Amino acid sequence: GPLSLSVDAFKIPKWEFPRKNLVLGKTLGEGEFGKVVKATAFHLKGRAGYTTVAVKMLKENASPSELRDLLSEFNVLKQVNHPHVIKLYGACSQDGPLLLIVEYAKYGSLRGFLRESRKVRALTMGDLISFAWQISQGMQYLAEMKLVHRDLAARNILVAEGRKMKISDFGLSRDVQGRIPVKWMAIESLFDHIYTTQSDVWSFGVLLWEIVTLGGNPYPGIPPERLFNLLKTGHRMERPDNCSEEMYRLMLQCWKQEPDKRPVFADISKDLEKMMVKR
Amino acid sequence: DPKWEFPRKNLVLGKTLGEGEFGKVVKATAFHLKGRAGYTTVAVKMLKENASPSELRDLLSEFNVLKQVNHPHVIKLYGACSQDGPLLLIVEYAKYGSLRGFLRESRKVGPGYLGDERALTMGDLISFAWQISQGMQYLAEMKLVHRDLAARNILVAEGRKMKISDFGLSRDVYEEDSYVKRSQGRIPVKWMAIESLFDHIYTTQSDVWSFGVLLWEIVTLGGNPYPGIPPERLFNLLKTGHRMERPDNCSEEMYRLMLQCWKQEPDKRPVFADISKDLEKMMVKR
Ligand SMILES: COc1ccc(CN2[C@@H]3C[C@H]2CN(c2ccc(-c4cc(OCC(C)(C)O)cn5ncc(C#N)c45)cn2)C3)cn1
Ligand SMILES: COc1ccc(CN2[C@@H]3C[C@H]2CN(c2ccc(-c4cc(OCC(C)(C)O)cn5ncc(C#N)c45)cn2)C3)cn1
Repeated sequence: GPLSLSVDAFKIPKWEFPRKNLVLGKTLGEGEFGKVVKATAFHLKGRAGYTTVAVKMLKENASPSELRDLLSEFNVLKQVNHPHVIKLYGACSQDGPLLLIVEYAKYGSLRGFLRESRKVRALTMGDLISFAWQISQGMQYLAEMKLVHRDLAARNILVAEGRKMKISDFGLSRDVQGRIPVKWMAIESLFDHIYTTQSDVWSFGVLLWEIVTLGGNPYPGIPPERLFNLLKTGHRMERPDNCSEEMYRLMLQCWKQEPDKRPVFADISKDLEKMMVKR
Repeated sequence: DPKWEFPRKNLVLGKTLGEGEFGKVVKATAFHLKGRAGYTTVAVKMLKENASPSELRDLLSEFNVLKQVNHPHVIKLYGACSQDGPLLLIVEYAKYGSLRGFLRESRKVGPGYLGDERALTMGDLISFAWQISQGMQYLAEMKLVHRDLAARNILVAEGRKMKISDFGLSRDVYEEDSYVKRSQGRIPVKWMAIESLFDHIYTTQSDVWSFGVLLWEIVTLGGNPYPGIPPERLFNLLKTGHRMERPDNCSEEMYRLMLQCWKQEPDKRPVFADISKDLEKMMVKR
């Protein structure tokens, strides 16, 4: 099928890394399907000595969809290059299991970074606006490349050195049933199965809510089965504590029913630029 | 449904029996359940807060299948709470847990594999296989492919009664006697049949392949199939004609049943009625 062709094509030069040069270390995170380990890579892309990386792999009970996701993530990350998108270095496909070598982000996920942090780790409202803007800049680039991310959330933003935001998890991203958690999906994605750049805008609004709440769980105490009816009727998440009126108006605009009425990623970046400079 | 809807006030949730990224099972108790007096100990299948549509569809699909099916070797649905709250499915509590966990316990726990309830013989392992094949024969007659047939999804109830469970991925096959999926499957690669992997075809004969893998797990005492081989390499191995080697606690007759289950051409595989007949003959000769 489609996957057996891809697996054969992937197993078989720019992106192929020698397996002898890679030394895997501790586990950075894990599920039943797959895991990420910290590693070191000798002579990676013409670098001197050892380069610290993260290595994405599958576990022994991996399904076809999980194997397709990893190859899909490889295929997208070849085509993209931006300071706020995760850098693919390459992949081991000739020696053992299929590994993807990506950049190491020292502070981990944005969800974990914010949950570790406290009220205004010292983070200010300017720092939270800065994190939002960096993700909006990365999403502006991806939208220009005709690439819907689909799973845009705080767990999938990585926090690199100098607190530089990195969009990651391109397994479910597509060019232009679903496996995105219901609380981050747009209304047209839920009802009509439509995924556009404007459905990423809705998901960015949820990511903005996570950033302002310091890694809070969206729609708290509401199961995802009930969310079909609530979003249909016009209910949204209320304004959280330590959130401005301008910031909440950006969230409510992201969560409009009609996708045309939502702001584009160029508009979001401009709003956050205006928020920063006025402070 | 009047038959299957249960009052939420009568259900009292307890400790977590198992969990994944998508969903969870908790031990619970149900007051006045299906005309019983007082509290009946049960298991409650539910979703986690980060659940997708496919995971929500799978739970409803499992619920819809368990309404229609009734067998001594299939997990009993008692009911569901589905109105004004999270979707809960009330199933029977199986005291010994999954068959994978039970058999892996019988390595460390005594008296263990010999050759009362923890003391396992080769006859008892043949008995577990037969009960699952009897249940799969019934599901095959109902035009129902299980798809995720594995030792983790067989539950071990009181009196060591085998119960097939995890019907999230199971699909109907009345018309054409096959389920075809355009996109990629969510069944682990090491339990999938060759035509399921390459061609996306799921029939009763693809469950037979998966039963052959379950037979390998049972005889190895909860072993991991294709040990030290990643699932990416399994495309090439199964295509060339490689299969799992004969494990140490396995007869020649029992291994011939596994090799027949793993034939390339699905028509050449045995049906679940034939598998039950082989296990009946193995039992009586021992
Ligand atoms: C399809 O293949 C897959 C799919 C999912 C997975 C792993 N999954 C579970 C949920 C998803 C994503 N997972 C991780 C694990 C580690 C990290 C991670 C964590 C991390 O942590 C730094 C620390 C330890 C907090 O200081 C640094 N870096 N650098 C790059 C990555 C990547 N990728 C990381 C991010 N996500 C955990 C693996 N392969
Ligand atoms: C679609 O929604 C879903 C899908 C899957 C899941 C749960 N998944 C993860 C993998 C799959 C199956 N899971 C479990 C968890 C607990 C048990 C279980 C475990 C169990 O163990 C008793 C013990 C701990 C050995 O004493 C007893 N019972 N009784 C009924 C069930 C059920 N169901 C159990 C079986 N499968 C864990 C939840 N929602």
